[PDB]
Amino acid sequence: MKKIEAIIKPFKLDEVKDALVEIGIGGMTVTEVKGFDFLPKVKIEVVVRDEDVEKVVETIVKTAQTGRVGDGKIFIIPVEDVIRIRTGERGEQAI
Amino acid sequence: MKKIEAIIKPFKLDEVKDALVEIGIGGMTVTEVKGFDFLPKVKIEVVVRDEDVEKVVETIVKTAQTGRVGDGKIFIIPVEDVIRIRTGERGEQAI
Amino acid sequence: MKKIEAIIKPFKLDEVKDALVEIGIGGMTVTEVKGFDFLPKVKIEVVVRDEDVEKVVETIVKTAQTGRVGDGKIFIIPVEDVIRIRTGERGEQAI
Ligand SMILES: [Cl-]
Repeated sequence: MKKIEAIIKPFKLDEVKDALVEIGIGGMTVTEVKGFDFLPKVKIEVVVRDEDVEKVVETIVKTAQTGRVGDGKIFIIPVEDVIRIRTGERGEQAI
Repeated sequence: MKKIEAIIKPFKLDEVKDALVEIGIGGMTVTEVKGFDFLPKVKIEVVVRDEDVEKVVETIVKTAQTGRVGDGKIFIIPVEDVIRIRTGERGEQAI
Repeated sequence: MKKIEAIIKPFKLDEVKDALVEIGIGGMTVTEVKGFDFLPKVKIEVVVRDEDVEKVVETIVKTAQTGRVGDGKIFIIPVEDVIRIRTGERGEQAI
C-alpha cells in the first residue's frame, strides 16, 4: 500500500474529490495548508493498494492541472500497514 | 522507527492522547483535518521505535473505537531518521 | 528522494523558511498544528533529493534551535515518487 499526498489549489478540491470518488477511492483526508509569500493550498491524502496508485495519480493530475504556476505536487509514500479503528481490521481489509 | 498517523473523531482526542501518554508516548502532533460531505476529524502523529508500534496501535484502537461508521484509520509509515532540534541528537536519542 | 517533516515553534517560521530558500529549496508546505497541554507549532514539509537531505536537516537545526524545551523534531521519510501536477513531470524533473 501507498499513501498518496497531493498539494492542490483550494478551488480544485471539489473536482479532484469527485474524480477520486468516481475511480473508487473509499476515503480521504484533507488539510488546509500554505505553500509555494505563502499561498493557501489544500492537502489531500489517500492510502491505496500498490496496484491502484497510478490510476489515482493520473486522475489527480488530469483534474487539478490548469497549466499555470502553483498547480502543486503529488508525493507517493510507502505505508507498511493500515488499521481500521472501528473493527480492528488491517491491511487490505482496512483499505 | 515508524510514524504512526491516526485519523480520529474530534471528541476522542483527549481520551486517545491520555491513553498514549500512559503507555509512554513522549510527544505527538495534532492537526485539524476533514475527511470521510467532509466531516471534521483529528489527525494524530507520533513517531516511535519499531518495537513500540503494536502497543501504540492497540491503544489507539481500544480508545477511539465506538463501533460506528467514521471511527477512522491508522497508517504506519516508515521513518528513516528523527532529529531533535534542541540538541541535534538523532535516532533513538531523539525518540 | 525523501520528505523532510519538521515541527517547529511558530515564531521560527520566517527564519527557517528564509534559510531553506537560501540553500535552494524550491517549495514547501506549512501546516498549523498543535503538539508537545497542547501548544501551537508549525509543520514544514519539503521533499528533496537524497543527496540534499543532510544540508536541509542541518539548516533547520541551526535555524530553529533555541536550546529550550519544545524546539521540535525533524522526521526523514521515504518518498518513492514525486509528480508535478502542472506538467505531469515526475521524479527529479518534478523536484
Ligand atoms: Cl508521511
